[PDB]
Amino acid sequence: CPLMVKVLDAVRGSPTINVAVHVFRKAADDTWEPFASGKTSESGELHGLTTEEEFVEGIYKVEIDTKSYWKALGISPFHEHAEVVFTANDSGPRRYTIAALLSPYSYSTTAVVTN
Amino acid sequence: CPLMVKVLDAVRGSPTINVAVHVFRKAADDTWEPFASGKTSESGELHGLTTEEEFVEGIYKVEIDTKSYWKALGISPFHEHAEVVFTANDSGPRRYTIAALLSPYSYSTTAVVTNP
Amino acid sequence: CPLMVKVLDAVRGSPTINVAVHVFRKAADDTWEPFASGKTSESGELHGLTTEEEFVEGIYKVEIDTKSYWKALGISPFHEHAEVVFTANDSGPRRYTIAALLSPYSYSTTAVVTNP
Amino acid sequence: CPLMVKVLDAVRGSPTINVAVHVFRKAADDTWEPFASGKTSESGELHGLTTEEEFVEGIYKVEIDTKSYWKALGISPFHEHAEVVFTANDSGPRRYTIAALLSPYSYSTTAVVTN
Repeated sequence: CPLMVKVLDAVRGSPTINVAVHVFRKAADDTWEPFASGKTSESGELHGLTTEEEFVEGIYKVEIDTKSYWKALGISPFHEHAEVVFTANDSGPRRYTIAALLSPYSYSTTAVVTN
Repeated sequence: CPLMVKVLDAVRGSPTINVAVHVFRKAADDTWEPFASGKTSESGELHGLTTEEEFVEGIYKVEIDTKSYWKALGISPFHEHAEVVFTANDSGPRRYTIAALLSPYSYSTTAVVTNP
Repeated sequence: CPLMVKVLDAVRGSPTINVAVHVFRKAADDTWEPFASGKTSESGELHGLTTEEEFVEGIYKVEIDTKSYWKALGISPFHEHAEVVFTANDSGPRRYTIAALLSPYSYSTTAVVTNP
Repeated sequence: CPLMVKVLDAVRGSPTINVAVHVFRKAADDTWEPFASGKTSESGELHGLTTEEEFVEGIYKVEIDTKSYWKALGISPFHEHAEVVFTANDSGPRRYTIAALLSPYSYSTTAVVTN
């Protein structure tokens, strides 16, 4: 499992359940080609997006549908979505965890990168 | 002054000087069209991007060039940039401050919105 | 003005008005002795806590009353307060801004330090 | 396991290894009585601090020795430590995870509270 996403709710103090996540890779013509997708579990985590064989060097984008989450809770949000863009595997393969912390008018995202 | 951007360095505890910022608006055909650009000053702030007349209701994108900032200091960071996307002025005119706080493997962003 | 405090609400995207702030210094016998206090203004800022003369080298503590802010809006938050502890002026006089960003189950804090 | 602590490094993109953590409970005379302590693992996590029987209602403090961590890495820090103070179990027992994200001049702390 070379890529995993984990999401938390700063208002309720809970994992974010059933939020949509889309992944893209950048093409030779500089457009974004769809690659993988899913929804977060009851623990706020999304596993099984790609394999070591498929996840080659390149530029990748992760898009989290934050607006649909806050609408479902009846709270008014600021952003359309939350986005992370990064270069992968420049020094060999690694395992990547993308962590996001969510509030209606503010978010943070951190990468935890291992061996 | 209806749109302002402010950037800080969380390693040194200081404002971030000469950082590039580009702004786009969503067109009727779903394309991103160039709206404004500039660089941060000594206080880490960028003023005078637009006017109340020009800044109509729509979806806007603010892209901050965080990779060039880190590379100039000898560091290879995680992110390519920091990007913020939002609907503006849908309940009438407002003033917007977009703030960003930077680390090599993390960033946070916050919006302060006031009624002029 | 060598010490300033600024507070924001991350649910509403707005400055936080009338929030209580207390400051203490560590005494030679290891006790905390009261140094200054005040409340935030309409812009969420608190100015004029001390002077360059009075603000000597030492360990300082800033306590922000976040529980009362949330309770006044009908909310029962996680934290009792937000507290920041730091050594000041150990390489000569500097200006300090202490910023805090508030959610019911989370807070972040940042220091901006400049050479006057 | 009613209480666990997890810590991350925003400069290196890694868990924080071997950082000291102390826990206190507030006494009738308003002083802080020492309760439990330990160090974070290779995954940045600290388990086994207390039990359901011992962890009764009250006000608790968690202190993380952030200054010693940054000194060991040769980077100059702002804060003496990072502190979280909270009331526990007011509506019955819960499981509490205290998560902290660390930079030299800035930190955040979030609570994840379950059933």
